[PDB]
Amino acid sequence: SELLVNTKSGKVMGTRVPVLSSHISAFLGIPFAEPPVGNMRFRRPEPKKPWSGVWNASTYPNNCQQYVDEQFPGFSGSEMWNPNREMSEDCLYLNIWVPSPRPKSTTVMVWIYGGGFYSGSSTLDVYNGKYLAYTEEVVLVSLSYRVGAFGFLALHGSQEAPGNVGLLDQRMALQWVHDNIQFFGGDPKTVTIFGESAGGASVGMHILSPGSRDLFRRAILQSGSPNCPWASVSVAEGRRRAVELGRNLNCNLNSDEELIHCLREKKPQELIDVEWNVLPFDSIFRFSFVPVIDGEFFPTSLESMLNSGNFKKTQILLGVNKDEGSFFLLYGAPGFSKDSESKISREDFMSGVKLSVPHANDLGLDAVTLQYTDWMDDNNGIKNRDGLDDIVGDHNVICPLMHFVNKYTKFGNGTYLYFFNHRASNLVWPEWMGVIHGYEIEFVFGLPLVKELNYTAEEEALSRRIMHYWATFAKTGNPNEPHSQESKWPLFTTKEQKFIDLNTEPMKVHQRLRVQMCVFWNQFLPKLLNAT
Amino acid sequence: SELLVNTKSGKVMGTRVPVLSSHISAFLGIPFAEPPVGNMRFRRPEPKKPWSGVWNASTYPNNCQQYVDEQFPGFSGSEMWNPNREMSEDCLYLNIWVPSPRPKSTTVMVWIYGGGFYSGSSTLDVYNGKYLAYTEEVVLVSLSYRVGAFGFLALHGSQEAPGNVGLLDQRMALQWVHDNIQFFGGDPKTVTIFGESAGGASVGMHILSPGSRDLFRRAILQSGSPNCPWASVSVAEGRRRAVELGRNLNCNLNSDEELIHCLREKKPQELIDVEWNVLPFDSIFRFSFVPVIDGEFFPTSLESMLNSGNFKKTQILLGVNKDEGSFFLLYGAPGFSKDSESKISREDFMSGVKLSVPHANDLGLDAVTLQYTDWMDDNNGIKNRDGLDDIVGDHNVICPLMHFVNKYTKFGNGTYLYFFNHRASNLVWPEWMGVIHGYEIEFVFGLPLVKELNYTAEEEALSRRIMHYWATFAKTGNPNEPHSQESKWPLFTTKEQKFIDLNTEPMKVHQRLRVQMCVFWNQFLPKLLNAT
Ligand SMILES: *[C@@H]1O[C@H](CO)[C@@H](O)[C@H](O)[C@H]1NC(C)=O
Ligand SMILES: *[C@@H]1O[C@H](CO)[C@@H](O)[C@H](O)[C@H]1NC(C)=O
Ligand SMILES: *[C@@H]1O[C@H](CO)[C@@H](O)[C@H](O)[C@H]1NC(C)=O
Ligand SMILES: *[C@@H]1O[C@H](CO)[C@@H](O)[C@H](O)[C@H]1NC(C)=O
Ligand SMILES: CC(=O)SCC[N+](C)(C)C
Ligand SMILES: CC(=O)SCC[N+](C)(C)C
Ligand SMILES: [Cl-]
Ligand SMILES: [Cl-]
Ligand SMILES: [Cl-]
Ligand SMILES: [Cl-]
Ligand SMILES: [Cl-]
Ligand SMILES: [Cl-]
Ligand SMILES: [Cl-]
Ligand SMILES: [Cl-]
Ligand SMILES: [Cl-]
Ligand SMILES: [Cl-]
Ligand SMILES: [Cl-]
Ligand SMILES: [Cl-]
Ligand SMILES: [Cl-]
Ligand SMILES: [Cl-]
Repeated sequence: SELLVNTKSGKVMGTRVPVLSSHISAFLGIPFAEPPVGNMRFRRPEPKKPWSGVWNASTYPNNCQQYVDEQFPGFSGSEMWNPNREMSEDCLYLNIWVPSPRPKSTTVMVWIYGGGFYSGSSTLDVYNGKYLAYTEEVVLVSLSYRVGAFGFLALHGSQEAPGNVGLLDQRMALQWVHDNIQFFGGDPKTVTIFGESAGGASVGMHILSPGSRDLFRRAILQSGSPNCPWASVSVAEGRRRAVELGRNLNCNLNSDEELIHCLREKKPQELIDVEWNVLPFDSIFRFSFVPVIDGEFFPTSLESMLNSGNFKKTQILLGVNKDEGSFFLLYGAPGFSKDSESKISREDFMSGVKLSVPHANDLGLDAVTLQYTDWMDDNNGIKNRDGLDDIVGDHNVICPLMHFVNKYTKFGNGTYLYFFNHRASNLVWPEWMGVIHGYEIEFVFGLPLVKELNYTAEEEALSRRIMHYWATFAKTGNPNEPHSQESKWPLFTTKEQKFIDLNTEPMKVHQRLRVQMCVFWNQFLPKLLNAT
Repeated sequence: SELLVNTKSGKVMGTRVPVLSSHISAFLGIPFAEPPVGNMRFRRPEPKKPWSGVWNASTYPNNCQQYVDEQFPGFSGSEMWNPNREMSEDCLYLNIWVPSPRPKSTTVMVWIYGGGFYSGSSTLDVYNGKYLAYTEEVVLVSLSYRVGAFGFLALHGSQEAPGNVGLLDQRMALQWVHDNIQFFGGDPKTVTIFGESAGGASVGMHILSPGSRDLFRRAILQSGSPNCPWASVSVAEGRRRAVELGRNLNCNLNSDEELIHCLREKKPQELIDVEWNVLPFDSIFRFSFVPVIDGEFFPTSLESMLNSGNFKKTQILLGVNKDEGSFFLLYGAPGFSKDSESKISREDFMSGVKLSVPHANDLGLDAVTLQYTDWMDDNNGIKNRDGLDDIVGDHNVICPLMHFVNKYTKFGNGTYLYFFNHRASNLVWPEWMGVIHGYEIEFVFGLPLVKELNYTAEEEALSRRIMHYWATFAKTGNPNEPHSQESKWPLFTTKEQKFIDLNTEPMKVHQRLRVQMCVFWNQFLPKLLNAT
């Protein structure tokens, strides 16, 4: 049976799924680790004990315990990202979409979901890999990993809650793929990992961590980089937040042992109810439990690893969206609302700047303000709004990514950079938000090819062009079709620094993405803050 | 006799001079102070003892002892500013151009020459007031004052060389005008003082100093402000330079008395030969002997006087030229030459920045560089050149002036601001230098009306329009002709901050002159340098 596969962990039975007037195989909910429940909470993941009989992989698995966005009840724009299955700590499973007939040794792509390390699900409609697997004929895998305190609580020095376990969950799934994907017709030697925001930062982290490098061939990072200011904390900061979390749950704080024991006796939702209370500052685009620079998963500081070339050298494809910051301003910055144009007063602009650069002294805040203020029209509510939007995106996603791309390219084997600036015609979010964080994903997964979703024909063409870039890159390490007719996406070099726009218009090439602002964030501001 | 005038100092005999197919009276070289020679060198000026008989005021007087520009021997562009008479310490005289027939009580305008306080002459061809006196029918006076060590050596606490004497020379001439101008048909109650660069800074200094306020009605400042970074030094810095000057002349430095005695025994040229050796830093647009904030001529700091409104409240008309810095970059910045386009390398740009902001630490220099660098095209030699040009002009003239105008306007009785950006068609200096420092003067004095000078007809029209703005302002405190047909030069207000362009095109109104860059120089950079 085409739907029956025998793996080293045991046999699994898939299900036939329809896709674009055709069909393919799907193996949903395959376990790759033992349930991290009970006393295994906060601990590293243990490999799934092989099973007897046949595992039913016909339906999606539970989602990991996580905070749920209720900011706009019933609104599809926000709820499309929420868990669409039952939540449980028993959530370590993976999904596989296999072309029909089953391949013998084709390209593999593993998706790592984003969500600021505090949320995320592999089962979202926007992550359904059947379209991509079918259209580009690749084996598409989507993994899962613990988020929130469950996956990143960090009490360095301890073995019950070392930190980064959520990252180890990812690695274990990659290990499972490396060991069993052949049985599904996948080529374990041509695996490409890709993800967005926290997932993109994750991809970069596996590129850096020695213990992950051998498990994949190349990588794609979307709107996320390992060096982002929100993607990691020091061991001391991680410890402070863990203790503070315990303080919120009236725990005994005399020892790690006692703290960990107390937290383990709490129900999942109890940890989630107070998770946001441990942030050090009033801020936006900052999440409580994220990876920790432990000296283990990460040997040394991210920057020193990047400077010395201490990382996997291969090919990478990465990029950003035009308005990465709008979402986080809506949810927390004063003056922004979902149903208004959100024109920002000068006062609110100032408040926003402070929320955006929490680690800044007055001089730093002044530098940022001056850098993003048009002094010939400083009371222009639209410029203030758009200016704040740029500040958040530049600081949190674009400039950190540009720093990563420039450092990696010095030792890498090929870089491809993109700038996604197409706002979908069927977007339910307001116009002022522009090309939102995470809204290139629907194009990467081919949702536009689905007529009932109501995208324009041009948007379907873009989706197909993007899916082919991604799949072709995953297969050859070059997004371009050898001996092709269409325009060529040029390599990004240290000298030329070329990139392309990804939109419904004919491809255009540019150079030095957001260079003026990124010199500010990556060189000047840091010097200023350090000197003061 | 129309050429014979009897003043409180004695009788003077003028000369009839031709001007634009007509004639007027001229009284050249009238003394207003005793010769500051011998033991009077460095001392405050003493009023000229009245004389018996008739003083021959038919020819120009000697020029004060000063450094002479020999950077381009035979070049008119530079030599037109050099002394055109014999130099002597006996140089305290004034010149008067009186309409014919002699008026009874008309508007008076007193010109104060510029030249960085280290040079200048009232007898330059470009300062001939016959055209302005004739065309606008005003009594035009041009004074003189000691420059260099002779007029500004400052050993605060001493009475032999207190400092600011060159400014006192100016005041004495203003006093003389206040007492005797009536005899020449001038109205001592409607005197307007005006000057360019150091002369413009001087005008502002008389507006501030209590001892000068009662001697004039209103003021005009061209490309200069009292608060310019080069226009003054502290008493301690003034003292350091005086001592260092003495050290250069192998003087006894045991006491002010001995230092002053030694300097007085030196020949004029001996002081001038080493004058530039006392500057504290390698720099451009910085002059050795300038006014000193002594607590006497200036009661308190310039900034505190401006904030509290401790200054003469009247009407003022002021402005700047488009490329104030080009001249000083040519003479000292590496990479600039008179006969080349002076395209600047990135290295030379960096060196220039350092020469331009001598009081800056590395962080400050980085701030300036970032502020004026186009990172999408940082090796563009023309942008680098023009960028440096802006840095020098913004820092040394424009932003300081904008700071002054905004502070004065809060307490003043009417402000008129202009931006002069017309490059003369017969300019002998290279094109890259643009609208040079001091090149609006020829238009203020009506040289374009002289056919043999070869200006375009449009340039003659501009000159006449500027001369009428200046003269009309001097007369009424408003440059605009009451019930006029031409466009109106609007008042500059704290809120609107309107100004006009002065060029051969039809008047245009703008707002917030160089606001973006001046917020940098006037608010941000100072904070940065103070915090670091
Ligand atoms: C699980 O597998 C069975 C076949 O053994 C199938 O009938 C069922 O639909 C699958 N999922 C469930 C329990 O609904
Ligand atoms: C990638 O590496 C191969 C050798 O392994 C080399 O020949 C090729 O030029 C490299 N390409 C890039 C873009 O560095
Ligand atoms: C000085 O005045 C006399 C008349 O007494 C005149 O002849 C002469 O030209 C004037 N200047 C000189 C000395 O040339
Ligand atoms: C100038 O002062 C007079 C009173 O002395 C006042 O009436 C007039 O409005 C003032 N004008 C300006 C521009 O301040
Ligand atoms: C980007 C986000 O979803 S903000 C997190 C929710 N919070 C504001 C209630 C803490
Ligand atoms: C602006 C200037 O004339 S520079 C002064 C002359 N120096 C360079 C020889 C000291
Ligand atoms: Cl077998
Ligand atoms: Cl086996
Ligand atoms: Cl479908
Ligand atoms: Cl708090
Ligand atoms: Cl960069
Ligand atoms: Cl949507
Ligand atoms: Cl909408
Ligand atoms: Cl008489
Ligand atoms: Cl008398
Ligand atoms: Cl003439
Ligand atoms: Cl030196
Ligand atoms: Cl200003
Ligand atoms: Cl000239
Ligand atoms: Cl020329």
